[PDB]
This record gives sequence, C-alpha cells and structure tokens, in this order.
Amino acid sequence: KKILIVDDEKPISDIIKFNMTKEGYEVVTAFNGREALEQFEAEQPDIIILDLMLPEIDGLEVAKTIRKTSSVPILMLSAKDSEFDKVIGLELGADDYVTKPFSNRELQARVKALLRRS
Amino acid sequence: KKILIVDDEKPISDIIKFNMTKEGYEVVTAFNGREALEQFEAEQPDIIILDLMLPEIDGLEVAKTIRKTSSVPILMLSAKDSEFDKVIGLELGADDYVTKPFSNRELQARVKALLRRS
Repeated sequence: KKILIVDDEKPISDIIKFNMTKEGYEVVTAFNGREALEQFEAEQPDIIILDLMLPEIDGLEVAKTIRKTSSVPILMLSAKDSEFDKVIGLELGADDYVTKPFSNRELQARVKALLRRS
Repeated sequence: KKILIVDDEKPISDIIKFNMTKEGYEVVTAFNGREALEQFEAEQPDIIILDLMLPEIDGLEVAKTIRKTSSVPILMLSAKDSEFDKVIGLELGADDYVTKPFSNRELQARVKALLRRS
C-alpha cells in the first residue's frame, strides 16, 4: 500500500519514510500543504500521515480539503499535544492523532489499524 | 448508537457513561471480561470502550475473542501507557488506545472518529 507523509521537517519525514519502507509500504512525501494536496490527487495514497504544522497551507486545512472528496484515512502527527489540538484535528476529519516525539512501533501499529478499517 | 463500556472501576465507568449519555448514545456497561463478552453478544453494541485490566478475563483476551466474530470498533482505555501496551492492544485488534486519565472531550471525539469509519 501507499503512504503519503506530509511533514515540513526533513529529519522526521526521513525517519517515518525509513520505517514505513522497512514495512513494505510505498512512500510518497510532501513538505507543505500545497505539495500535500498535489500528491494526494496525483498519487491517490491509501493513507496519509499529516502533521498540523505546515507551510503554504496548514495541516488542519489540508485535512479539511481532502475530506471534501475523500474518505482516505488521515493520521495526524504533531508536537502539539493539548486536548484542544487533538479534538479539533479529529473533528476536522483525522482518524487518529499521535504526538511527537512518537514511538516508531506504535506509529506502524496505528497505520495498520487504520488500513484494516478502510 | 450503542456503546458498551467495559471497565472494572465504577467511578470511571460512571464518568464515561455520563458523558456518552450526554452525547445521545445508549450505554451498556460490563465490569469484567465475562460480562463484556455476554453484553457484546446480547446487546450488539456499535462500539466498545475496553479497558486492558479486567477481572475474570483480561481486556486483551476480550478483544481477541471479539475479533474472532466481529469487526465492531474497539477503543482500548488503560492507565498503562508504554509502547508495548499500546502496540499489543492495537495488534490484538483494538482500533485505538487512549490512556487514563483522559480528556472527556478527546474520548468523545475518538468515539465519533471510530463510528464514522465503520
């Protein structure tokens, strides 16, 4: 399956890409909101890992515009960890929300759980 | 929709029941693993909130036996918060895993996210 990793930090994108690759996923990456939407239309990923904090267009808007056309599972990832952040992420259409820093194993498990359910 | 709350602590069951009721869910409760499986068969809940730590049969076994027959969404809830706990919960079939103590608003949001997806 194909995962789109949307993260404006290259070190973190690289770590997620490495671990998702190691599991047998095809990985596409985007580094801002605009690239996220372009990659989403062009690549039709099976799941999207989406950070809230993005150049050009923020993660919340990315998720909101994606949901206008698609039920693709979205796992939001963010260093922001307050109740409000988690709640608004999910209500705007994320299927899950994981905080940074994260466990690589938990992330893999959550990606699988999401894929199992769509 | 109907939520089965499986929790061996009555104060916590009561809080979840209160807040899920306030949202318009029908609530059924179980206080151990055996009651969980009985309520699951008899009531056919739309979602199950399941703590790991249960009398008679533990939460991990509850989730594992449920999955033999049912794709019903399971949200695991536990004071245990390590990587291992979260990972094994999810791999044994939970759709999500939230730690105690939890935000009532985040829990509501996660229940909705799960229901949206099944």
